[PDB]
Amino acid sequence: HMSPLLFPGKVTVDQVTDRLVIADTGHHRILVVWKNGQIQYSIGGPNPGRKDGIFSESTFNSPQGVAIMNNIIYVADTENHLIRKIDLEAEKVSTVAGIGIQGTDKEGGAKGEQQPISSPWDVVFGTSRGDILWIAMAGTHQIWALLLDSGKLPKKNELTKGTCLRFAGSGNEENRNNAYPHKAGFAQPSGLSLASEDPWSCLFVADSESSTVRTVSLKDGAVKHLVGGERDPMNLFAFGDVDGVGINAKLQHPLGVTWDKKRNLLYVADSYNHKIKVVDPKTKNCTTLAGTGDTNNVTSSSFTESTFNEPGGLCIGENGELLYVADTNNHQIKVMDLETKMVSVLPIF
Repeated sequence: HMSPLLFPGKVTVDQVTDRLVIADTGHHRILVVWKNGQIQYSIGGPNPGRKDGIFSESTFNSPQGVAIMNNIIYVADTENHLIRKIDLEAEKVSTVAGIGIQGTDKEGGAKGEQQPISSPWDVVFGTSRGDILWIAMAGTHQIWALLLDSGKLPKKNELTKGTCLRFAGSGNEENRNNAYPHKAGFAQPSGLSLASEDPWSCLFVADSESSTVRTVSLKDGAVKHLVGGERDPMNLFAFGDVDGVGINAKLQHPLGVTWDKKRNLLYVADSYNHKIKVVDPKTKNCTTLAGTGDTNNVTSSSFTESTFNEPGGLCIGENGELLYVADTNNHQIKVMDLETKMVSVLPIF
């Protein structure tokens, strides 16, 4: 109980300042820290709530996904079933989607606080300038979008700012890929990462209950298998810990993905296996990058001898030099140096 963090589920990196944003999930607060670990903002706490307003009165409820661009942070405020907006310039928290209770709507289409949502778990910025917030909607097994400005989703017509709706996923809890996004099926999708550039042009999805990684095309929304699971779209009992190509790889409840555009590699928080995996989206090869699989925590080690404990999220740093891991059940951000192949613990001060 001595770490300043408690079960931190997610971490992201600000691309223009190199700051980190940490969802300190168990303390119901969001941290903004400089890359050396010095805290700049602590927003929320100590108890769960859904209060908006100035920073000192704002509260969250077991938040997960965090995304930052241009001094605005969006929060998958999971247990409130809300998307929240932290405006660092104005030092105000606001609510931009959800009604504060768990929705069952598998389609969406309403604006903002008129639209019920269900256990949002991860968020990333996209571009139809950062005018889309993509949402891993774990509660209804779907990928959703919030329009931050008016714009068009892939193959759709323009929708007004604030529209919040399903993009991919039927709503059935399945491991189902499809040429048409509404006919695909996900199973507790919990991690997203954007690869907007050719030849990828996709969102990568950590599909936790199917133990797979999928791609969702930003050209036409086609949902495709990348690694893990089995062919049967109803089989959610297809987990394990196996390095291999495509369908031969086995994951266990992966909660996070992050795209490394420098190396054209995808890193995966393979949470229940206590490992970080690396996927080459070309060869579809999934191999172990770091983690022995045991949960005896060591604070300094090589990649191969490092340990994690259900890491809930991760994010590549600027220019792909460092990989930050929300090492959830160790209450730490682990810093993986991709040049020295060493793992350390981010100090928080």
